[PDB]
Amino acid sequence: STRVAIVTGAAQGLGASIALRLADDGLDVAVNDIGSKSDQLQQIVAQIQAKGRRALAVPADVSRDVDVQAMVAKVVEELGDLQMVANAGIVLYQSLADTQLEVWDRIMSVNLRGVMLCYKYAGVQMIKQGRGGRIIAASSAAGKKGMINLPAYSASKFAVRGITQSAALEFAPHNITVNAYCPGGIRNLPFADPEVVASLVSYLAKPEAYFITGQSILVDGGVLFD
Repeated sequence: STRVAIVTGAAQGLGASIALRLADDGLDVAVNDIGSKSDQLQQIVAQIQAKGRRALAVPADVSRDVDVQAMVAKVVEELGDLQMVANAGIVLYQSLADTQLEVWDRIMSVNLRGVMLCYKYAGVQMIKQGRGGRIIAASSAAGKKGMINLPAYSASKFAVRGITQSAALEFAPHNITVNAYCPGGIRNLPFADPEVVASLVSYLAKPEAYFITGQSILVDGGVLFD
């Protein structure tokens, strides 16, 4: 009766810290990233198995409908889905004056479309199981206050909040919460280790966090307030 998590963009940084914290929390974990970080994904898998948990690498492009559907199906087959962390994202700096559609669409394809497809296939699987669930996406400080030279990035992280609130309403009758984290300075502003984001995701993923839904929470050391 062990709960199962998927973490996307989990080869390093925030995603790896979230995956290893959920494993420490007692969850079995499937880690996703792009194919080229397959070796790093295997390292994360071995560290989760060293904690006595079950683990699976699921390389996939989260911007592709078929990839995300197959990724959730492979996790259901292998691990037996209670938490989805839609963490994959890219940051590119490019002014609006200098905006190239291929940068604009690439940011939207991973940061927003990827989140939507993870929200949809996790939700559909959790509705099927009838035991509720936890859906959590990476927003950003840039999703609460737009940033100079990050128009595409800012647009994509505001959009994550919009679909989080819409999804939280749609999935509430099935006892699935949908929340987002908005990190600030993660390694003169405050800065912190990625553990502080893993700590927040860990809390939102818990059974006792069932009454928090549609929320986007700032973990930035008090730079923005909501």
